Amino acid sequence: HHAPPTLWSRVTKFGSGWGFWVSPTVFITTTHVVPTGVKEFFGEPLSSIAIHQAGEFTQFRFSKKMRPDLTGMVLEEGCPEGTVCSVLIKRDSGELLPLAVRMGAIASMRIQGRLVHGQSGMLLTGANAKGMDLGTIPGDCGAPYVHKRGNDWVVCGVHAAATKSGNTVVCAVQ
Ligand SMILES: *[C@@H](O)[C@H](C[C@@H]1CCNC1=O)NC(=O)[C@H](CC1CCCCC1)NS(=O)(=O)CCCCCCCC
Repeated sequence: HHAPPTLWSRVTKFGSGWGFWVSPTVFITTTHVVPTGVKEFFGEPLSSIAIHQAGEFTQFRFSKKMRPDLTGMVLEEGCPEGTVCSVLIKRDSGELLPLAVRMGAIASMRIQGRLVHGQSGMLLTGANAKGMDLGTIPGDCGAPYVHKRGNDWVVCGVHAAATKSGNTVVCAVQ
């Protein structure tokens, strides 16, 4: 494999997209994917969830141990610029599509009206990454950006946007 099955099992369907289990109690995702006007998430009422949203990055910390099968991993404050990361794309249809990305700079961006604390990067999957097979598409938001700090995997962002060209992607960062 590229990424272990345990890392993929952290990628969970959520709203119009996906999120990522950092630990048994920390779930991260992309803000525009998150349900609104709900009294609960994953069965838990809001009073049992520390909810924090800042410019397309959303963190939940549950009081209940939600995924105790998991150990905690590091959430970095952004990806290391210039390094190659992996976007762990799951699809509706069951495919696992880990897309390699070389990460650009962390910058602030207004995007379709919303203020994004984001980080661009360039896919390494083809000359263009237009379309379904080599790039990110609607429904993919929330997928984690990961890389290995030595012998351990870390996560540094959640997927938020891509150009129509397809080569440039943006993740939301802390
Ligand atoms: C996930 O919801 C979706 C994923 C995109 C769609 C097309 N290919 C993808 O990977 N994201 C969007 O549709 C995104 C949503 C906005 C909502 C407000 C906050 C920012 C994201 N819109 S978009 O189509 O990706 C807009 C183009 C992005 C340009 C990026 C410029 C980089 C410098």
